Amino acid sequence: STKYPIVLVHGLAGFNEIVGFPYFYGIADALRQDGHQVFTASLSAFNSNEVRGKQLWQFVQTLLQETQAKKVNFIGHSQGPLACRYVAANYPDSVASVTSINGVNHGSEIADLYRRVMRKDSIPEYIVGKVLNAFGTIISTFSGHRGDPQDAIAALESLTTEQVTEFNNKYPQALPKTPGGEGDEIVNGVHYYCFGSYIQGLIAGEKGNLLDPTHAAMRVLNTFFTEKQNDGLVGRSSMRLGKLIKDDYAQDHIDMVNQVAGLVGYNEDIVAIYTQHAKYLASKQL
Ligand SMILES: [Ca+2]
Repeated sequence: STKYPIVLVHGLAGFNEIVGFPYFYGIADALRQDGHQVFTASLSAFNSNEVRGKQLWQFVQTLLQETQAKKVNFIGHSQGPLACRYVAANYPDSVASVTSINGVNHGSEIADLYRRVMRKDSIPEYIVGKVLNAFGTIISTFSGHRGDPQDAIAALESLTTEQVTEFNNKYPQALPKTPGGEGDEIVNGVHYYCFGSYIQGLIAGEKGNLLDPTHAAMRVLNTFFTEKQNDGLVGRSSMRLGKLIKDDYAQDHIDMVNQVAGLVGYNEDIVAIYTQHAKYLASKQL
C-alpha cells in the first residue's frame, strides 16, 4: 500500500450526480481492495485550470488535515493533471507525485477546432455537423439523453492550445523539452509520471467498445486532429508530463477511465493500469 494517500482528480464536479456512477469507473474500489487509502476530487469543469488548481488545493489541505498524511499522490485524467500541476508547483511539500493519465498537458486540437466553429471561423458545415453530433452523442450517452447537447462543451474552453500554452508558461514543471519527449521524473522533490493512449485498429475489432456509443464518436473526433495518434480529445504528444510509463494503449480518452461503465477496447484491463501503478508508486517509497 502507498505511504501517501491517492487522490483521483478529474473535471466535472456534477458527474456522479448526473450520470449515477463515478468518473473513474471502478477504480477507487479496486485501489481500496489493494489496501490503499483513496479519495476523489471532482473539480469544476466550466472554469479555468487555475480555478480548478485552487479548488484542488483547498481539498488537499482539508484531506491532509483529516489523514495526517504530509503529502498526496495525485492520479489525474484529462483536466485533472493541470490542476494537479498547479498544486505541485505552488505547494510541492504537500505533493508526493503527479501521475497524468491522458492529461491535456499541451492542449486539445478538438477544443481548438470547436473554438474555430464557435467563432464561425470558416469551418465547412459538414465538419461542424460531424463534430457537434459526436459531442452530442457522448453527452447524451452519459446523461441518458437528459438535458442540453452542447452546453457541456464549456469544459473545452480551458483546454485549447492557447489556454494550455498560457497555463504551461505559468507552471512549466516536468513538461518535455522536445515535443513528443518525456519530462523530468523529479522536479522540486515531486515525482511526475504519465500514461496515455491513442485510438488504433479498425472499429470492428474493438470488442466491448462495440456496445459503447461514445467510441464511434471519439473515432469521428480523432479524424480532425493534425496529430494522427490521438485519443479523440488529446494528441498523444500533448499528454506527456514527467516520466513516461506507457502510452500506446489502444484506447480512446474515456476508455482510459474505464468508461462507459467498463466498456473499453480489446478486452484490456483498464483498472489494472491503475492498481499496477499504485504498486509502482509504493515501490518508490511514495
Ligand atoms: Ca469505451
